[PDB]
This record gives sequence, C-alpha cells and structure tokens, in this order.
Amino acid sequence: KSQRSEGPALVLAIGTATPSHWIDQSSYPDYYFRVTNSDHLVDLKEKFRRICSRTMIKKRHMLLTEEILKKNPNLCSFSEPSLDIRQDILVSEIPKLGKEAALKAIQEWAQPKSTITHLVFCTRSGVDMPGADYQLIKLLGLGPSVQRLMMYQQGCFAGGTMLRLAKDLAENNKGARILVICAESSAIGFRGPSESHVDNLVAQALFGDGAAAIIVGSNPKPGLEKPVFEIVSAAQTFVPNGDCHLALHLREMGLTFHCTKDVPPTIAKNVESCLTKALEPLGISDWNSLFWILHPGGNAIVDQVENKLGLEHEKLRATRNILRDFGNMSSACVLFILDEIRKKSARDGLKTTGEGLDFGVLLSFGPGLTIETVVLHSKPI
Amino acid sequence: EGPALVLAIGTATPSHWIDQSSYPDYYFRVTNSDHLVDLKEKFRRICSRTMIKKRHMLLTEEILKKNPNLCSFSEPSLDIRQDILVSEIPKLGKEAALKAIQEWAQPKSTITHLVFCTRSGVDMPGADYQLIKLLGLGPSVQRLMMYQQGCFAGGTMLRLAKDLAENNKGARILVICAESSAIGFRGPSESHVDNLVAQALFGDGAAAIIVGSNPKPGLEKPVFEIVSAAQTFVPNGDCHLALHLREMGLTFHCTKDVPPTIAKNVESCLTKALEPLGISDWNSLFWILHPGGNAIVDQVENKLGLEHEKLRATRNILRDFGNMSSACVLFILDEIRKKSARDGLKTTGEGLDFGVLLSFGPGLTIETVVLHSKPI
Repeated sequence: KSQRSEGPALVLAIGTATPSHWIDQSSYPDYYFRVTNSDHLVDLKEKFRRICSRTMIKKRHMLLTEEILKKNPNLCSFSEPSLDIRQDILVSEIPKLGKEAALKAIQEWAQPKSTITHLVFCTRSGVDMPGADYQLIKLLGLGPSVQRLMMYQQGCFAGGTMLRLAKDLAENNKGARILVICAESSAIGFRGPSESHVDNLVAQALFGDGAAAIIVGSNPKPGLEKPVFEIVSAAQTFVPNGDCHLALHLREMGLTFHCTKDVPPTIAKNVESCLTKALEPLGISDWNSLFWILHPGGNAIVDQVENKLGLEHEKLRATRNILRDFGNMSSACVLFILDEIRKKSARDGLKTTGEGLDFGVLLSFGPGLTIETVVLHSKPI
Repeated sequence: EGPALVLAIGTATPSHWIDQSSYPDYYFRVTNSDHLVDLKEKFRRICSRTMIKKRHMLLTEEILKKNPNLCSFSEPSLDIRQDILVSEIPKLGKEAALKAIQEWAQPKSTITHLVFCTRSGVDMPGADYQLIKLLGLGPSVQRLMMYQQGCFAGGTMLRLAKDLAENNKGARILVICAESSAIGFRGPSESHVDNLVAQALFGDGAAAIIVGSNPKPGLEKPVFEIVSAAQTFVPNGDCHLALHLREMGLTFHCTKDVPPTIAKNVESCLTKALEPLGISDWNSLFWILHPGGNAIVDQVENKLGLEHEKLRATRNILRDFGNMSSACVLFILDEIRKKSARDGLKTTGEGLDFGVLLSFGPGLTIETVVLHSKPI
C-alpha cells in the first residue's frame, strides 16, 4: 500500500496568506502600550520590551488595526466583555483569509477548483454555525456537495492533526482532492495589559495572524499534478497532566492563556519518544538525517528541542524563519514552514523539496501538551 | 477487511428531567416570568405542538437559582454555561461510552481512536482530552475533537468514522456525541417570541458507538454497516438556520421555511446515495431521521410517501428525550435495533437489509448515510 500509486496521501500544493496590516516587533511595545492607554505602566512596559526582545519575532500580521481598537475600547481592556466584537470580526475575516491562502494553493495545483471533493477548515479564532467551512465554500464558488469537516477550537498542534485527517480522507476515497485550510488570528486573545496578570504579556508578544492552505490527494495525475511531499504517517499523543501546563479557555473576555514555565522543557524531553515510535518502523534513528518542521511555539522551545535532540543548528532554520517573519500563527505555522522548507530548498539549489533529503518529520504541539508527529517524504524539486 | 461497522451503541442522559406537559409552568416560574400571561399561553401551545413528552437536563432549579443571569434573556452568561458544560459534557459522554464498551465486550485499551462531537461549550484541550482521562485510556489514543457542529453532526461523525476505520487496519473508533440545551437556555422575552421554539425543543443526552472494520469472529457482533455517507447543503440555507455563540450563550435563528425546504430537498439526497445500489423505493428501507422538530418528521413522511410506521423509532426518541442535536440519530439507531428485537424481527433494521440515516442542521446542511442491517 505504502508502495502503490493508488497509494499514499500527497501534498500537491501549498499556499499562504496574511492580513495586509503588520507591525514590527521592535516597535510593538510602544504601539501596544500607547493604543491600550497604558503608558503610565512604566515598569510593565519595560517588562514587555524584554519579553518581545526574547521572542526572536521580527514582525506579525494583524487583522486588528488601530482604527478597530479605537472603535472598540473593550478590546483594549484586560477583561471587559469582548467576545461579541471578536466574533463579529473573526466570523467574517477568518474565512476570507482562508480564501486568500486557498486561491494561492489552487493556483499552484493548477487543476480546476471544481474538482476539489473535500474541505477541512481549522481555526481556534472564533466559532459559528454554520462554520467558516460553509462560508469558504460560498467565497470560493465551490459546489454544495463538497464534503466538509469543520475543526474549531483546536489550537497550536492542529496543523499536524489536519495532515493526520487529510491522509485518511485522501487514501480512503478514490480520486478525492482535499482542500485543507488552517486560518488563525490573535484577535481572539488580544487584550490590554494588567500588572496583576503579567503572564498574559507572553501571549501578547507571541501570536500573529495568517492562513495556510494545502491540496492533498492520492494517485497524482501524471504530467498534471506535481507532488510536493508525501504524508508517510501521522500520530498523536499527549504528556499526562499537560492540561495543568498549557490551556486556553473561551470566555466572555475572549480567549485566555495558561502556560507554565515547565512547558518548553516538558515538550523537549518528550519529543524523542515520539520520533522513535514514528521512525523506528522505517529504520531511521539519526535525527540529523531528516529534514525538520517544528511548530515554533516560542523561541525557547525551538532552542530546547535543538539541544535535547542534538540537531545541527541549520535543521530548524525554516522554522526560525517563519517565527521571525510572522510570529506564532497557531495551527497554520507548520504549514507556512512546510512551504518555506521547499522554497529554501529551491533557493539553495537542492535536489528535493526537503533540503535534498528523503525523509522528514513535522512535529507540532499544543494545549494539554498534545504532540502530533507526522513523517514526511520529500519529492524531486 | 472491508466496510466500517457499528459494533456497539450506548446512550446516557442526565438524571434530572422535566415532563413537557408541566414545562410551561416550570419555565415561567423559575425565570420569574409568570406576569407574562399571554406569552406563557403561546409557550403552552408551542410545547403542545412539539410531540415531546420529556427532556433530560443538566440545568436544575438549584443551578438556575444560583445563577440568575441564566434566567434572563440576554445578560452575560457564557462564563457560567462554560463552567457547567466543560465539566459535565465529558462526564455524560463517559456514561454513554461505558455502555457502548460494555456491549462491545472488548477491553477498552484496544480503542485506538476517539471522536468527540458537541455544540455545548468549547475548551482547549477539549472534551476529548477530558474523556481520555475520565475513561482511563492511554495518551496514544488518536483524538479528533469536533466542536460547534450542530444538529447534522451525527451523520458527519459516521462519515468520518467510516474513513478512520477503513483506512487504519485494526482501528477501533469510539465516537461520542454529547449535547446539552444548557448552552442555549434563557428566559422568555416578548420581543423575541421565536426563541420560545428553542426553549421548547432541546434536551440533553449523549450517545456513543464503537466503529471498526474486520470484526473478530465470535468476539464482536456487528450491529450495522456504514455503506456510504455524503454531505450537501441547500444554497442560502444559512439565511434560514443559524446559531451564534455570543456573550449571552448560543442564539437560535430558524425560519418557518426550514421544514418545507428540508423536506423538498431530501429526495435528491436519497437518489444520489441509493441509485448506485439500485434502490428507488424508499419504503423498502428502514429509516433514521433527525427529529429537528415534529413538523419536519411529518413533512418528510408526506413528501416521500413513507408508510406511517417508518419514522416510529424517530418519533419515539423525540417523545422520550426531545431534540438532543447531534446525538439524536444515534439514540434512534439504538432504538431501531431495540424495537427490532422487541418485535421479533430478524435484522437490526426492522427485518430489512438497507436503511438510510438522514440528518440536517445549520446552513441547511444535510448528511445522508446508507446503512446495512445485521442479523438480530
């Protein structure tokens, strides 16, 4: 089965999109404390500058503009009722951003959009019924008989989940072509600063906005489709008691953020057993023989995974590039990284979409200390 | 090594329940609305037309008394609804799951996948994660968490579990649909009479199924086969049926056009699903219909010319539990095979071979699942 052409699920195209508005990380402490009327919190601001400095983020794209914040001062408070305005923004803007990424993926794929048979939409940024998947069908002009799955409120690990899901959809449905969209916005969790909640500043420094789209299918059409990656395997686990360490709740004040200082080291010390379970059946034990896609949950996690696994320093370069240029875009990050890794492969004149290597690993993680591990195979560049 | 099979079905409800005949009195009393005499009479008529006899509910008089925002029409209430539901929804799902696992009779450690479905609250990590903890399963169970889907999603979960079971050798999927009207319960308002429909209709419950291909001879006993599953929607359906999650909890928008629009679109779904099997006589099937309300049941029966007993299991579940959103069609699957055994019929599908399960929900989404019965 893994050896057939009516065989494994393949990534056939990748497209990405961001809101046009962006903000530079160097000037974000000034922007944030000004627009939330918090410049009198001098010590807190300096704390925020240090946090922003340690992120290794250079810019983030943002659906939320100064004009929107000024029209909606509840957004600038720490915890006044704000879910309704976040929903009004996100229920409209998330499918539109997903549409932009989808159009770029469909353009690369170069097949008619009417041959898409399935749609998977993933976001933790707002919820509605019918969902963003339904809205996206309307915005893209697809037919009502596209088979939809709407994945709400998943969080940072869910790019790996969507690959896991897409693999089964593509492999069990002859001819199926799956449009998968991860679209995320920090507008669900943006809030003003508070000296009694300093830990929330981490979230305000980290999260950015963006959407990624992929086309997934088995049995590629010769001379028409050009596979980018093969999804070899995908598996989920979690670290027991991880929900005490990493969790987010949807409340009247929007999305909250609970993340302890234990999170980076606990993730880092659990990734090797995930790698072994996924890669030992393929006879791979040298993690530097792989290309790498890592969810950049924060810079500390990237560094600690590199150090715990003994990866060469350039292995996580594509990951660091995406963290630098876009910040943490939750489930969409690993798909931006997937796109980046093949783009960088072409720039460096390498011979496969995976930095000239055959096998790769995509590892994501999120609430509950859930970890998703996807083994990938590259394709000729 | 073939089709996905339903290997077991279990169901559970909150212990607290209210009879529909006395619900107008309960509802207007506990929300301090007895001065709205004409509105109470409208509500009596609405409750009368539901054909619902009882509903189970997580929300008790004590909880309402302690949380008067719940008894208002639109004061901020999402936080208390979340505090209740984030805890109670996985526990209710666990009760249904234990009953399904008991019927299945295999060790719970051999479950490989978990699909959890609810529109009643959201959290990260989700109710799926909580359920793993409550059931004592391992962290390596493969989870999919389906939040905020709505009434059609029992059909969706079948569609999804079919692919999980058929593409993963040996996989055994625990699928849970757990729902509570506590997300949308609110007091009455004379400027929002249409919300009384929702207050009359929704109830609480959870259903669990085990799905897998390649059953173990002499150990597993298949109940149904999932032959095929397909989704569609009626264009512009979101103008007729939609629910928004707000600071006041879940809202409800449902026009009077919903029952006839659904009823007039089901036949094309049936034809697309069943023509490839060479079936065109809808009375040769057993039937599972999402009882979105009594009017939809009647209008589907009438538009398709079904014999009146075809939708009996559907009406039984509407009567005994009300509209439990995505869980309804799985209660009805359980009920149709129980009624088959009671009537001494020879298959789990009222003695017939092929059946159809049809659900519908927000956006006028319609899910159509073709089922095959099994020996009783």
